[PDB]
Amino acid sequence: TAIFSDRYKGQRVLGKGSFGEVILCKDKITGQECAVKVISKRQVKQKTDKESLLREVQLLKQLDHPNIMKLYEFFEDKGYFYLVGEVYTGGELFDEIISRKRFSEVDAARIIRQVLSGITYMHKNKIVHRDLKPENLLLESKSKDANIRIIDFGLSTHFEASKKMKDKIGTAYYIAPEVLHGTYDEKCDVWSTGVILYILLSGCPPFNGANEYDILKKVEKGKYTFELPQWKKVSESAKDLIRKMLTYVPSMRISARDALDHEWIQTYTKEQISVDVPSLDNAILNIRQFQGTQKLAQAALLYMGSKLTSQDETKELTAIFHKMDKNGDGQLDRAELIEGYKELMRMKGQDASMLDASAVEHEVDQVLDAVDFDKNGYIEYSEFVTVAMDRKTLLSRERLERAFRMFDSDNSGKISSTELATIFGVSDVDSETWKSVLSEVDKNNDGEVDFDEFQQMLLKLCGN
Ligand SMILES: CC(C)(O)Cn1nc(-c2ccc3cc(OC4CC4)ccc3c2)c2c(N)ncnc21
Repeated sequence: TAIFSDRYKGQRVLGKGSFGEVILCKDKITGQECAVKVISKRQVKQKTDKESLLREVQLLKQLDHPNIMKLYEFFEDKGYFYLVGEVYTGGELFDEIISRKRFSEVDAARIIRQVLSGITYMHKNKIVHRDLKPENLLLESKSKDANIRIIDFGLSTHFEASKKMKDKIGTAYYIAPEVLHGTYDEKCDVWSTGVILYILLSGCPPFNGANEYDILKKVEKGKYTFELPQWKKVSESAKDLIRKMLTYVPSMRISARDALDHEWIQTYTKEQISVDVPSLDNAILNIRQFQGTQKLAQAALLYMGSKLTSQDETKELTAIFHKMDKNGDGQLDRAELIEGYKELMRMKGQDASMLDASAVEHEVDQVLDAVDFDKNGYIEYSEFVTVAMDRKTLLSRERLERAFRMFDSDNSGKISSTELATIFGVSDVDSETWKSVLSEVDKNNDGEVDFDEFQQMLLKLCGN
């Protein structure tokens, strides 16, 4: 058996995805950079057996298509699976799209043709995505012309998805109805793609609602409409493909492969025949609203999660250090700080960035250097822990402020309670619950909160 960390060193965290963290890693010999998805066996249950997982992995490694993330290597130890793939630096598609000021059916067809091309290839090889959504569409690089790379093709079959809301934000919009009821095949990926297309041309989800369950209720009925004013600007051809992708009964839904031949794809992907190319201004602005909303809700939930973790870890670390403190003087040396922090990781295991003893030593060293000025031998375990725990908080609180600022597009400094409803509905915090909380933060408020007030609301919503 091969050991992951004998071959790769963790450089930095790329983000948090379905089933676990993705870490930028580097081969310790060749220097090749890779994006490693680390799946915690304790947080993510397997659906299949080891036989079946290894076969899929072995197949996946052999597949090559320009629109599918390349898998290079697969590792397993006691506590995790490590999926090693190519790293892409262009970010999520929609985050790129909202940075444009011009966006047309030609742009959308370029995009969707890639997606369908990737899907078609994977379906030929009898791999289904099932959880296809905009997060799973990355851009190869930061270029304008960058190819799309679909991530996470095949994992859904072998791993059971988190039931935590922080992990399933914006899943409901894209799931095919047959997935909800249990009998599904590869046509579910066409539906998901159709939802994404609808969004690209209108900037609104076709199936929408105030909370996760209302969205699902709409999905399951399967009814949607084109009566939004911004569809008047959209080709009939595009709407036709949409209807075919959003066909309820899977045996009647267009295949990925056939979707590629559809008139709309054939017409709007000719690099030069731009016969009518208006820019879909309303759509792009709806998408920017949509995206900012999703990202703020996500950030709020991870903020609350981080605050709950730091309660847990602070107490556990203190108890570990306390017991290591044989003097009772409240001081410890470096090796002991490292040992307890490893003992913490021994227990916690939510920290894929600490892939070996070498990662731990350096985090501890970041903190001991950060202890401002240094006396060597006898260190006040109390303050360490304060600062060691106070990293992650602000790191996930920075993102909160960033996301608040990004959502507040008119730079008003505040969020209206209408907007709060939308954000909390998306985050699935019950309506009565968040208003009670508001009322306690600012007893005088007039239907809007600034960043600090919003933050105070979140703290109350995670039991502080
Ligand atoms: C927010 C994040 C962390 O998920 C962003 N992210 N996530 C990934 C990513 C996402 C899923 C992966 C899955 C893997 O297993 C293969 C797909 C089946 C291997 C690497 C994977 C890498 C990523 C990447 N390759 N390059 C740049 N950013 C990436």
